[PDB]
Amino acid sequence: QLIPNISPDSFTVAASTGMLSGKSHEMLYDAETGRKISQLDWKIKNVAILKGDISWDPYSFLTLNARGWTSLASGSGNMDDYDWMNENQSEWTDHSSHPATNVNHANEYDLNVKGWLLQDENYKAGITAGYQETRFSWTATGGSYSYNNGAYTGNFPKGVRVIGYNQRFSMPYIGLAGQYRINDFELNALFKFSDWVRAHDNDEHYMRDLTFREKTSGSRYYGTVINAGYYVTPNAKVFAEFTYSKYDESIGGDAAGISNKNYTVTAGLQYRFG
Repeated sequence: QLIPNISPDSFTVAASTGMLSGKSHEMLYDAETGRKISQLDWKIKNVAILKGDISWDPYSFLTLNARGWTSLASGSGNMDDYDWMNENQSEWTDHSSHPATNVNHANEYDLNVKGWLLQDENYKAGITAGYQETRFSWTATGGSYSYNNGAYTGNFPKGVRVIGYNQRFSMPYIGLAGQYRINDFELNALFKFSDWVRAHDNDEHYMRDLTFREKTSGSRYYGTVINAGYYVTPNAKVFAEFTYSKYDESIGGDAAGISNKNYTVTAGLQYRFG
């Protein structure tokens, strides 16, 4: 006991468990006018996740880090599907609702380096660069629909898959990293940024016998990771961690939009091996 034991050339392993929530958008625009034609909102309500982190400090100023998380199994979601079929009307004309939407899986990994530019007894600050990929998959089942401004309504067959959807975001990124420590308490914060996001999606409209594929390049991402922990021993830190990620926006170029926001909240244990 005392303060944390941090030796040269040491490494850490951490695992945490908790929840993922968020919302993705799947967009179709009229490439000619920029007008939005379709928008599907895909919610992630509660998905249980397991998250891991391994870090190695080969030098006092350099950290190498591999981290990731995965859904433990499918989780709960929701999907709402809007179309603006009337160019002479601002409100959408069609809305389908699918409360019975499953989040089949979600995962992420992030490989990065941190270079510490400022270091003292209680504070650390540096820059980070890395590569990250995140994937989400949903299946919307059953549900109801209102078409033509509510003139026509009805239900999809209960439990039958209607639309399958998956997204993938891949990017190199850069960022800033900070740490504050007093006694046995430690706070880490990271801010991440990219203007180089590559996004892909696949959509299966099972009842229409249609499949869509969209891709966009050069979009923006912002993310943060905040971790607050307590060293119960000099080598073992129990912690809670919050992350937030925003990915800004057959189908290409000006017709496509693919976006996501998500957050995670987890708790776990980090151990440092001298």
